[PDB]
Amino acid sequence: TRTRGYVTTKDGIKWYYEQEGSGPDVVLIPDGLGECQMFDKPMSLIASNGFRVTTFDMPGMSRSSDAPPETYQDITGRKLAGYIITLLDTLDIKIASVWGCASGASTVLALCSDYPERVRNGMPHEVPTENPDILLHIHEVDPATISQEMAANSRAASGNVEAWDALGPEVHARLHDNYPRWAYGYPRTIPPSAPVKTEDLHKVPIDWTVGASTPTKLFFENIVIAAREGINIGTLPGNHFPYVSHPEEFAKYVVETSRKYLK
Amino acid sequence: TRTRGYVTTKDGIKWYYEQEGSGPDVVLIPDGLGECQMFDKPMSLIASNGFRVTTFDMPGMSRSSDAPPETYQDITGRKLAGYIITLLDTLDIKIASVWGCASGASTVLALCSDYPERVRNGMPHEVPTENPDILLHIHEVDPATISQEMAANSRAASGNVEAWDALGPEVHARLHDNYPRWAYGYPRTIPPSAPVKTEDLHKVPIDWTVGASTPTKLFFENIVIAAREGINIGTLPGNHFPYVSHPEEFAKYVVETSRKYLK
Ligand SMILES: C[C@H]1CCCC(=O)CCC/C=C/c2cc(O)cc(O)c2C(=O)O1
Ligand SMILES: C[C@H]1CCCC(=O)CCC/C=C/c2cc(O)cc(O)c2C(=O)O1
Repeated sequence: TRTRGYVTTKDGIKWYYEQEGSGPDVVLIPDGLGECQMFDKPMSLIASNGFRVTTFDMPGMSRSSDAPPETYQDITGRKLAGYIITLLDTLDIKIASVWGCASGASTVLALCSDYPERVRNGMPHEVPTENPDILLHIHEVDPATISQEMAANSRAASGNVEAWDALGPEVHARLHDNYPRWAYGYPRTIPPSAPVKTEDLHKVPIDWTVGASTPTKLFFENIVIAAREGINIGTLPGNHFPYVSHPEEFAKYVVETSRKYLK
Repeated sequence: TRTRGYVTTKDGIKWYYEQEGSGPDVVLIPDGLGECQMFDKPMSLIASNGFRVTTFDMPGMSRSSDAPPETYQDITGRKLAGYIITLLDTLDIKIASVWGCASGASTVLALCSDYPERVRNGMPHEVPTENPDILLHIHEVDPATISQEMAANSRAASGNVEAWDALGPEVHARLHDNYPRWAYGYPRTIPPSAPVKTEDLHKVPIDWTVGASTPTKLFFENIVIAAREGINIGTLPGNHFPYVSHPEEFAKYVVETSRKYLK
């Protein structure tokens, strides 16, 4: 059944994490906002397809907020993979299908490249390689301003405002606090460290996606890199948060995608 | 400086065309709506950068609506390419830099494939290779419903609704009659006919664009095929009508792209 709890790791981080189901492992890493409650409904669905699903709030974010300051500053996919790895060890997850959007997509690839042996297959979605105009000075302003701004930016990029609002008051209060921390630690340093070099993308299976309704320019490069490299590239319904806006379809893609690599 | 007129070709089409400027030929093929008045400003800008610019209302559309039934039904890029060659011959245009969006883009590629001796360089924009669900039954309904649905869809996909509205009432009155005719003859046949096979794309230079704001899924495959084929691919500001939403940027792109293939 769904287990909800904490575990503190050797690196200082008090992770909030959730688990459900049984079978082969699926890890659901959050996008930059670090809020694993976005995964709630799809988590049940994947699990019920014969999977053990793991997810967690990200370091410094939400209920994982009791963490060391460096674990949410100067963030890269590789920094994040390091922490995920040491968390997976405590949970005895040896090999996993790994999903992530945004900076969490940065993390998928970082793991695919740096810890290939722990990735059965990586599912990155919208790897930041250039930030849009709206983020260029997001780290320069005040917390309240960022929370006001980033809540509308995320809300607009929800891909389904009904479902985005429907995440609820508890979640959006947590998100209100993550927004500022996210701006100070993620936007500048995530795109330039995107592991999309040739030598990152071929050590294990990768199925790349982009949001169906995301404006082409935002992750245009994602599609060209994947095509050039012969990496499976496609879309999913919605935009930046398919697991929230289109939970069923998202959970079907994870299931379908992971399915083809099981042996 | 600008000439406007008609020419009935041996295939029975009564073409409305416009020319302006002097020098190497640039041909601007409309999108599915077939309304060459959308090219008014860009056509002025391009021509004074030292080009003879030609455009036209597409067969059966707008001021070229006096055309035989076959010329606006079961439409493919290749059929459109065939009528346009026939028209180009009668205007003594031997070789041209050619732009086109949508089914215009289809025609650009079909021109690049089957009439390579006529193309200096190809500028396709948003080649339809599949349809969004919004068009899947558009050929099945009555005209007034199509005109109501398709005006909003094109307005929504305009890239800049102010300037779309600013095309004026006379332009939109012609579009009103173009919608059903486009729906009955284009959607079903254009995508399956897309000349995007390997042998279609390496006879003349191709510079491929997709609207910066356009939902990724709409022309996602365009970016894949171009990246796979080593064909230059980029974005333009806006969506489906970059010549309407951003005249100056559009004309700069066309001018500079084509200049680079003069000799
Ligand atoms: C906060 C989240 C939703 C933010 C939604 C949003 O504003 C869309 C812009 C896309 C950029 C996302 C992004 C970019 C980065 O450089 C680093 C990131 O961690 C993210 C990212 O996680 O986006
Ligand atoms: C009418 C125009 C703008 C129509 C506005 C619009 O519906 C945007 C959707 C993109 C699809 C365009 C399209 C698809 C086809 O199969 C054939 C076409 O001729 C077009 C196309 O020309 O769309």
